[PDB]
Order: sequence, then C-alpha cells, then structure tokens
Amino acid sequence: DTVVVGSINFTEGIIVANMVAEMIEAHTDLKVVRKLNLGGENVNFEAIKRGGANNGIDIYVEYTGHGLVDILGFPEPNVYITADKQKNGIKANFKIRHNMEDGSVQLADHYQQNTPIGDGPVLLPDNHYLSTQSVLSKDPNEKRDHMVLLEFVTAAGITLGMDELYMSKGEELFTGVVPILVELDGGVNGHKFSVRGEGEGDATNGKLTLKFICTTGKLPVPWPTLVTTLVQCFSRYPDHMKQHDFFKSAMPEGYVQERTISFKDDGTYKTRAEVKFEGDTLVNRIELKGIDFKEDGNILGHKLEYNFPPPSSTDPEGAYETVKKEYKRKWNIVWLKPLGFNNTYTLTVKDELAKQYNLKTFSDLAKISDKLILGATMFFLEGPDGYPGLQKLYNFKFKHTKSMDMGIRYTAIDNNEVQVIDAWATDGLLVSHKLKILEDDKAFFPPYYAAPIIRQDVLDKHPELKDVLNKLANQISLEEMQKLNYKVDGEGQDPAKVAKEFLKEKGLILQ
Repeated sequence: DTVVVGSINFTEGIIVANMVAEMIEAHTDLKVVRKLNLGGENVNFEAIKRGGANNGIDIYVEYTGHGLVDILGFPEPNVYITADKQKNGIKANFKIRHNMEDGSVQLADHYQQNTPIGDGPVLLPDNHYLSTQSVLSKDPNEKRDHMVLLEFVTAAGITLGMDELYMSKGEELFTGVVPILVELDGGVNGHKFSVRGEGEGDATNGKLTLKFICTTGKLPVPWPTLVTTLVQCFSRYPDHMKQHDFFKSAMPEGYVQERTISFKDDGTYKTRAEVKFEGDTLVNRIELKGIDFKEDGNILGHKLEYNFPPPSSTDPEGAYETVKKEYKRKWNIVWLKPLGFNNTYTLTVKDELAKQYNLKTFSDLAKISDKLILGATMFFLEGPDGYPGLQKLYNFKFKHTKSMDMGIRYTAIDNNEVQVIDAWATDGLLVSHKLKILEDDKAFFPPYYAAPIIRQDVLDKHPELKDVLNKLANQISLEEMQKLNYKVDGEGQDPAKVAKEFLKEKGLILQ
C-alpha cells in the first residue's frame, strides 16, 4: 500500500524526509505520502504512536538526543549536585520515572540536601552530576519480601583540561571494598514497616551490591520507590574530579541526607538519613514518612513494575543502543541505522566576540553571560535538552533571551542584535557568517545523531523497507549534510531536487 513519512518544518528535516521518500520510491514499488507537521510539542513522536491509520506518520528521522528526551526524560534522571556553602554541604535535584504495567510512568521528583555530621573540613563541589544505573532482581531461594540491587554510579560534568592533578582523608577509606548496612524505619499512610539491607561497595569501580529484606512482612510500597532512599559516597569519581567528592570527604563522621520525594498525583516521602562509618561498616540509617498517598493509587496499590529505567548515556553508541532498545520495548518502534552526522545544539558567537573576550568554552561564556543577549530557536529555549537543562549544570545568566526562527537568528547575530545563538552543527548558514562554536566542556549535551525511525507494524507489512532505508547508513557526513543545507538556505533551491541530486550522485539512486 502506502507509507506516511513525516518531518518538522526545518531545512535538514525536510531534506532527509525527501531523501527517505526517494529511496522508498526508487528501491520499492510503494507509495510515499509526505506530511509536514505544524511544529507542536512531540508532534513526530505522537504521530508515529498513532500511525497512518489514525492520521499520523509511520516514518521520521529522529536524533538520539531527542530520543533520550522522549523515552527517558534525558536531563531529569541525572543527579544534579550544587553546593550550599551556608549549610557547608550540597543540594541535589533529579526525577525518577517509574515504569508501570500500562506503559505509563509514575513521576518521583527528588529534592535532596546533604550536610556534614562532624565539624571537620569538607570538599564543596562545583556543579556536577551523578549518572546512575540500577538493576533490580530477586533471589529465587528467598521466601521473604526482598530486593536484590546492583548499582553503578559515575560522576560526570567536569572537564579534563590539560592541567596537572593527582585529596581527602575520608577518600582513603574507599580504596578497597567496604561492607554496607542499611536500616530503614518507615511509615506510609499509617503502615509501619522496616527494611534491613546488607552488602558491599567498591567505590574505585562505583559498584554496589545489596540485598534488602522487609523485616516486618509485606512491604506496603513498591520496591523501586525505596531505591533512591536506600549511599552516594560509593560513586566513582574520575581522578580529575576527586576534589569535588563531598560524600567521601565527610567520612568517617558521616553526613545527613534529607530528601523530599514527591510522587506526581499521589503522596510524598520525607526521609532523613545518617550515612556514617560504624567500625569497618558504612551504615545508612533512614527514617521515612509518607503522608498523603492515595489508597488505590499507584504506590499503595502496587501498580509499578519491578524494574528501574535504564540510564541515559552520553556516549554516542551507548545513546543509540539505549534509545533503540527502549523505543522497541515501549511503543514498539524500530530505530534504523544512523545516517552518520551529529546535528548537535551549540552556543556560538561571532569570532570577533570570542577573540575580544578570549572565549573558548561554555564556562567562559557563562562568566560573561550577563552582558550578552542570547537568541535561540523555540526548540532550544523550550526543550529540556536545551537551555533549561544547560542551566541545571552551567549557571548561565543572560541579560535577555529572545526566541527566533531559524535563519533570522544568524542575521541577528551578524547585526549584533544578539551575541550568542543556538547554532545547529549542520546549519547551512554556518559557513557564511564567520562564527565560532564554543566547547561544551561540562558535556551536558547528548549526541544528536540522526537516524530513521519506523513503526514495527509497517515494517511487518513491508519487510523490504529495512534494507532500503539502511542503505543510507554512514552515507551523509556532517560536511555533506551542511553542504545540502547551504544549497537550500544560502542558495534558494527546492529540497526535493537537492535530495534526488545527492542520492543519484553517490549512486544510492541509480535514476
């Protein structure tokens, strides 16, 4: 029959949409409907959910970063740590997305304060984040209500910058493997329960193995809700970040971790815990009080699956794999092979500006942001992977922020209307306006490798599509894609003509 191919109203998307349409019409005897969307939020994601039957798309080109946003909530799962000098400790924000049976998600918003127990000196960190991977399992020979947890945590967000390095005396307590005891006394909506966990931690590798048992009978809440609450001192800090490990510096006297966990459309947990050494053993002693929970709700009704969401990886291959697997497992959508270019957000300035203020990286731009006016697309300003996520890590304080269309932002930076723009790495106008891209030194941004995305049922009806579309694999480099975007924007041309020309040129389309 026919297949619907959608795209948002931007140059690169239209070009690649026409390329896919031409590949399908050339290498298969199938009909290709082309649809250009309004530009609404998650328009392509919801369209490919609906499919062609319900006035939606069946195929579109997505970027791994926006995929991380769409199926994992990319910025949110990272534990974003900043310093509170007043309380001589740290604060942290994150959100957990607990999977449910019907594919929905229970949101759990975590606000966290950590304060040293002793009066010793402690390391106050620069803005950074903890990337966490958690795997939940069961012992088959354990008749009690229990959870087996295996966890890997790595600290990120601080750049290695060709400067010498080598930090604290509590750091030396984690050189080897440390035994771990965790005690939790909790009450949720009047249920009183206790949890005891035993295990061990290797901080040089960032690995925790623990087994928790509910000593009071049946646990009145699903186990994944207690995962966060149930030892961030075991996080593996890379050698260049070892000066920012607050948690180890507070040892052995320990620290106090207070946390507020808000379950969307349900109750809240309030936890206070003390994490400290007792003899050889690191102990986490927690009091948990949950107040306002719906009795038939997702939490008290046990409507959450026994899993934790997979982590969002900044590695390009890891990102593609995670996005492909999750789009498959949830909503049943196939990520095909990448086209080969990475069209990433990047803050860019006039090269004159960078020369004058000696700007190399995002941190330098941040220290003078108050003087500057940022002009960016609505996608960068609104999207969680754009300016808001950036500020979670970078502390940008711009004088103004003006939403602009693509193209108009380039003329505006040329005319000094704005000083910083959200240039996209494949933008055609990047050659002509003499701009400098700055470096994402804290490495907030994810990969934005473009790849075609197809519904599984359309793949079933027409199995040939997989190979014909995968023919465009590693074919379009960043330079080539930029050349085509310039051949549309810099020189007014029809996108379909440029697409067909490029396809015939490389022999992908014979004629």
